[PDB]
Amino acid sequence: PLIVPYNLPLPGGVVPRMLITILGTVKPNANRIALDFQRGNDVAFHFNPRFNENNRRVIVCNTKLDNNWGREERQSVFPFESGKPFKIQVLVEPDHFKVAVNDAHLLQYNHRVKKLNEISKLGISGDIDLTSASYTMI
Ligand SMILES: CC(=O)N[C@@H]1[C@@H](O[C@@H]2O[C@H](CO)[C@H](O)[C@H](O)[C@H]2O)[C@H](O)[C@@H](CO)O[C@H]1O
Repeated sequence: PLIVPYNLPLPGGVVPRMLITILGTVKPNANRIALDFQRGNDVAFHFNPRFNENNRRVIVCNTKLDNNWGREERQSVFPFESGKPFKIQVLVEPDHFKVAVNDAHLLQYNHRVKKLNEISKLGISGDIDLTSASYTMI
C-alpha cells in the first residue's frame, strides 16, 4: 500500500471538527510509530507510540519549537499490538487534538501551537504498513 514515511498535506491547515483517519497494520517486532503534525519546521503535535522503552510500552506526546522538544506528555495506556491492524482517529477540537484508537478514546493534547491554520501537513512514519490516510469534516 502507501509509502512510509508518508506526507499528508492538510490544505489550509487544521481547523476544529477536522477528522484525520489513519488505517494501518503494525509490523512484527515494531519499535516505534510517529504522527507529526507540522507547522513549517516546527512539530505542533508529535504522537509517538514506543514499543520498547525500558521494556515498557508508552505513548509519548510533545511539541517541537525552533528545533527544541518541550515537556513530554505520556500515556501508558497502549492500544497498539505488533502484527495487528489499527485505526487512529485524530479529531481537531478548539483547544485539543483528540485521539482515538480502534474507536476508543485514548488521549487529549492541548494546543501549544496556537496558529492552527498554519499546521498544514501530517507526517506519518515508523514500523507500520500504511493502508490509508485521509481527512474529512464532521
Ligand atoms: C533528542 C532526544 O533524544 N531526546 C530524548 C527523548 O527522545 C526524543 O523524544 C521526542 C519527543 O519528546 C521525540 O520522540 C524524538 O524522536 C526522541 O528522540 C526521550 O523521550 C527523553 C526521555 O527519555 O529523553 C530525551 O533526552
